[PDB]
Amino acid sequence: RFLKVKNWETDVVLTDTLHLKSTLETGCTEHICMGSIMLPVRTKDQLFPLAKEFLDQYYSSIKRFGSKAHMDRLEEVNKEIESTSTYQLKDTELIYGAKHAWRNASRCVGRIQWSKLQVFDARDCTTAHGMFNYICNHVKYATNKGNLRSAITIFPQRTDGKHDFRVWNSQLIRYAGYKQPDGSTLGDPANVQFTEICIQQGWKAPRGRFDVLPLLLQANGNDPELFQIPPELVLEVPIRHPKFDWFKDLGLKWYGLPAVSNMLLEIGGLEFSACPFSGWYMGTEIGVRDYCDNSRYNILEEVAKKMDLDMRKTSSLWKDQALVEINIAVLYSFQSDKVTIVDHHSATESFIKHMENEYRCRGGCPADWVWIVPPMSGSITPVFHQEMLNYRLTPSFEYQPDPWNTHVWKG
Amino acid sequence: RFLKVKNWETDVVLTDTLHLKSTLETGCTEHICMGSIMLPTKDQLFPLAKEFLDQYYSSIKRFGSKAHMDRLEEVNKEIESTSTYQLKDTELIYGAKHAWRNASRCVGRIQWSKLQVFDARDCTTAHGMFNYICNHVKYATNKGNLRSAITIFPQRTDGKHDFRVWNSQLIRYAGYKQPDGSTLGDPANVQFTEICIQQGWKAPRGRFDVLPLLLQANGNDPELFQIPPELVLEVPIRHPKFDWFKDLGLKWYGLPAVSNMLLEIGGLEFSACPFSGWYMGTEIGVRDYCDNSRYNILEEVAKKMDLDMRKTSSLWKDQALVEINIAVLYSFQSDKVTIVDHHSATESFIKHMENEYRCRGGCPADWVWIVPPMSGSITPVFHQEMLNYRLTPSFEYQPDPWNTHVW
Ligand code: HEM
Ligand code: HEM
Ligand SMILES: Cc1cc(N)nc(CCc2cncc(N3CCN(C)CC3)c2)c1
Ligand SMILES: Cc1cc(N)nc(CCc2cncc(N3CCN(C)CC3)c2)c1
Ligand SMILES: C[C@H](O)[C@H](O)[C@H]1CNc2nc(N)[nH]c(=O)c2N1
Ligand SMILES: C[C@H](O)[C@H](O)[C@H]1CNc2nc(N)[nH]c(=O)c2N1
Ligand SMILES: [Zn+2]
Repeated sequence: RFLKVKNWETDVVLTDTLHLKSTLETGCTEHICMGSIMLPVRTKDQLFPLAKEFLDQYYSSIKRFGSKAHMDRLEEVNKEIESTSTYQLKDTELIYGAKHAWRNASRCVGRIQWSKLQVFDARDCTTAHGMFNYICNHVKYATNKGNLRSAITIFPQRTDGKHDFRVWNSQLIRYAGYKQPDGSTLGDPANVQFTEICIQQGWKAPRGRFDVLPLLLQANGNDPELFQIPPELVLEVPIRHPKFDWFKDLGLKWYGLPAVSNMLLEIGGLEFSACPFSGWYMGTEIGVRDYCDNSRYNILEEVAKKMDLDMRKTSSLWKDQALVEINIAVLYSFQSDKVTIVDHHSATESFIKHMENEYRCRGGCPADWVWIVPPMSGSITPVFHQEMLNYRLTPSFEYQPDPWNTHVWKG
Repeated sequence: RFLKVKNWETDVVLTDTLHLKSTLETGCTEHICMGSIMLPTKDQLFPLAKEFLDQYYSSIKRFGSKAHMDRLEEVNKEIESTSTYQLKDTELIYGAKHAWRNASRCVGRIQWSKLQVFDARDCTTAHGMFNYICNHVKYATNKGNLRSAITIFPQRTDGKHDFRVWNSQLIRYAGYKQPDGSTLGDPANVQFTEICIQQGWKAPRGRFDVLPLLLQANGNDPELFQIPPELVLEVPIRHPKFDWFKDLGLKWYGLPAVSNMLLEIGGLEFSACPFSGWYMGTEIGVRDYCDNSRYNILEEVAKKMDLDMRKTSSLWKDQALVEINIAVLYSFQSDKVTIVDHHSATESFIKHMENEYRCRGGCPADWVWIVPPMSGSITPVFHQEMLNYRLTPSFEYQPDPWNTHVW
């Protein structure tokens, strides 16, 4: 079966065959499309074909398909599964696996970089203290004094689902949010609930607008423990504007390291429930979403005031005007401080080239248009005009429930 | 099977039950989502009729009435005898309004019940069509105070006698290929323009030549008509702050009028059914003016603003984009021609959604089309989960007639 995608700007037509290797569900049916929907303990039974599927892909990739090495490995994994109900990946397989989960991540526009991923094997970790040490090392390596390097740290896989390793933070670095008794919010409104948890767990909150949250780390299904990332490891960028001298006085700054820590990495049927990964920011994540969402720092008004735009009617587009300036400032600031960042034009242009390369060499590139198109200026970027097919390949990154909702407290 | 949609900005959750009346297909499967893809007898006919007549009679609190049963009976008889049937005026109007109501890619559906329906089913010739279309244009335009309208020509019979408006929209600008290798006018309309010339149009070869109508009646060959220039309201584009903006020589037409779609009501197909409302500014200022494959004016404007165009990261493109969209809105407002900005329009649609969930149990919506082409996430629709499904009556895409026409 063949599927075609068309770019409506260039009339370039691509043919997808890769989707034939798709696995899990989309959430859609012939009767309904759930394209804009944000969200959607394993037996040996289901486990061996998943292991075998993965190992076949791995051995194909190194051009050793059907080799004695391939066959021995299947044999080895098979026995280990029937003996122990699970199996351990070789280091090479883990690395291949982690890289491919990123390659497969249909919501990630940064995938041109997928083969350059530093994989830190933390499968020997046994305690929250050990997790903390690993994560510190990841932060320091990835930050690299502003010259950011993509990395992922992989903690031990799930066993019976009662000994899960989890990073409770949604991201390694985020700012605290505090609800005031008057209903106003200080800091990042999105993080109010998680901040309360941290506080309950013993965190002494400074209660400012940009307090870096402590790590809340769970090893082996035990109660999570709090750790503060050494401040000297947390790289931050004061936000200023190249033309507007008043922008610095807004008091804005942001952290340089975007690092997702709440997702589950599936490789060959195995589940890695703690697998924090990091790259570098695309400007709009901070400038559009973090700063300008009504549910976040929500600075559009203050900025527009300082620009003295006509704010009495939306049709003056004062919001769009301020939005652009804020995004210029974020890009300006990061560049001036020599902290790796990419603008939405560069990143989408590079994604289109990555995508075409993937079609040519791989027969497809699953992509979620809803997430790929940037949250400002969508149609002046090339991805807007690009038809995409969304499907799910493994290895993959999956959502998982938030740990505070499922954890059995030991006390 | 009962589905929830969440707004991630407001945490409001809505429960959709209306999707369980979905009929047509999405293109999606359990293995693959095609959400970003632009394009897709007597026995077949009566259940479709019944489905529609049932929803019609339900809408007027008369479900299971004798008038309901009698109508159903009459239609069944008429299909058995004639192989088709004719809609009552009331049914035609209900159907057209609901086709709009069901248009999942339309952000402007809060206006759906306020639609003027012109019944043009008595039309027999292309001259008749031209007259009806002029009248539509004049009514809809209303000296700048736009009113939504649809004109509905005779329904398909054996498919050999289709009425078609060959133009994709009632009002558009010609496109010509230059010996300079470049393109003059609207690049998207080169092919259609050549067909007009081929069919005898004397082209002015300007940058904003309003295309003639190419009208096909009763499956006959399409004929050419020029819309009376005085009925085509256009708006010169200026900026409230940049005096030089007027010098780009830009204008656009006030009436957005889609003319290439198929209206399906109760199994009947109306292949010629031009409809119109009023513009959302981004349509002109983002897509028409700034698409690289359209008028593509970003660089020209940017230079006039003297932005640093050396590096993408100065966001000069985004800056020019905003000003271009400011000028469009300002120009229409100044000339008192109805227009709506994307903030206002998307805010309206969120209200409409909540109404539809509250009173109908859902609202089919295509997020990919509903979210505006600029400033997506500072509009409320960005943060609104939407379920996309196909309800009938419906507007459907159909094959361009030049690939179909047996000349
Ligand atoms: C190196 C430069 C990278 C760039 C510029 C980039 C860009 C982005 C952006 C803008 C998003 C959307 C984020 C949001 O809206 O919340 C995203 C999502 C995502 N990225 Fe990438 N990324 C990079 C690296 C990585 C790496 C190293 C991985 C994994 C190894 C990764 C995996 C993912 C996944 C799984 C998502 C979707 C997560 C979700 O649903 O919340 N990315 N990326
Ligand atoms: C009155 C104010 C209206 C507004 C502000 C509005 C807004 C829009 C916009 C922005 C689009 C996307 C068009 C594009 O990007 O090319 C659209 C599409 C659409 N609209 Fe509405 N519209 C209005 C009236 C109407 C009316 C009166 C009808 C039908 C009677 C209608 C039915 C549709 C349909 C079927 C589409 C999809 C067209 C396509 O697929 O190309 N709209 N509308
Ligand atoms: C690997 C990676 C690269 C990149 N460019 N962005 C990301 C997302 C980073 C990120 C950091 N902090 C917070 C978030 N949140 C913002 C709020 N959003 C709702 C969820 C994601 C996301 C990850
Ligand atoms: C009823 C209606 C209301 C509205 N605001 N917009 C529309 C779209 C109208 C429209 C006018 N001219 C041209 C187009 N084209 C632009 C190019 N695009 C690829 C197809 C649609 C669309 C229709
Ligand atoms: C409801 C909708 O899916 C939601 O707002 C999505 C839209 N696209 C997105 N795209 C990115 N990159 N990140 C997001 O959080 C979202 N949110
Ligand atoms: C490939 C993609 O579907 C295409 O560029 C779409 C995206 N969203 C759109 N949305 C609207 N309203 N109109 C359009 O023409 C498009 N084009
Ligand atoms: Zn879908």
